[PDB]
Amino acid sequence: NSNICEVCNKWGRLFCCDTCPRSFHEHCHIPSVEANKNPWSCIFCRIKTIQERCPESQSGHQESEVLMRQMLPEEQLKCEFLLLKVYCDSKSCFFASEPYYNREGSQGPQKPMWLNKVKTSLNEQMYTRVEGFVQDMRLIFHNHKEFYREDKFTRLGIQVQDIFEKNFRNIFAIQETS
Ligand SMILES: [Zn+2]
Ligand SMILES: [Zn+2]
Ligand SMILES: [Zn+2]
Repeated sequence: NSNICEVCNKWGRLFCCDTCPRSFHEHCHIPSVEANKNPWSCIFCRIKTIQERCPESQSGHQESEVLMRQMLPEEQLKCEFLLLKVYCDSKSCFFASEPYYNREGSQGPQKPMWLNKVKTSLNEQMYTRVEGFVQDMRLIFHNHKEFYREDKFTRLGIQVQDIFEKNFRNIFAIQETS
């Protein structure tokens, strides 16, 4: 197995996947690494299994159909993985914890949002459809773009949004377009 966490790239107290060489800190894995379960398979392996079981799940989909899906176990897992893929980027630090807004010439957003809040919401089964999860995720970046205006720091929102959107199109097998 790897000797660093797959998500944050640090050593420490790591739990090892039994079916691939990845390793995780307890709360870096989403969901948090389970108390028992030998063998244990990580989220990457669980997602791979879904694709393997149903190869046709990789044929192209319309975003609108994806967003209306109810959050049954497989869609819950996919949104957990997509959240995890955003945490995998180091620039996620900027969006992880609860933000505050006091900048001359801007007003804070009406509905602040952050990754740890989305994490909690997923853990508490608060989203009933994929749409709920994706709306909160996109709201993170949209709030950032609006607040930081022409400051170059706005680009961090663009960059982390691009990682979210690429992973969304991959995980949920959105139909490729130009
Ligand atoms: Zn970690
Ligand atoms: Zn694995
Ligand atoms: Zn099938």
